[PDB]
Amino acid sequence: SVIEINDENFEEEVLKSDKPVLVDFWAPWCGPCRMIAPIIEELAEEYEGKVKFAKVNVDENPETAAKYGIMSIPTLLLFKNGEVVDKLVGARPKEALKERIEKHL
Repeated sequence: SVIEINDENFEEEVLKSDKPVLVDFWAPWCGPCRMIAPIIEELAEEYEGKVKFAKVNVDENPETAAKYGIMSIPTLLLFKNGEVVDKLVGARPKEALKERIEKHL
């Protein structure tokens, strides 16, 4: 399943994760975020146990946004071993995200 994370637990849950983490930076007012949400849901089921999926609401988490220069949403950062290993700005199809995830497995 998808997890909601925030300024407080980001380090432990994302940077210290023992598997790849896809982090979806979103906000309630962003239409396209709502468009990719069911996609993020589909992927989390397909990759249960292999990849971790997280959401950060940028309206409540300025520090985490700033720390990665998030200025537009949606933005999807893929992390592995504490490092950002891919970055997608803008809504994208399931297949576009699957491809980037697959590259890092």
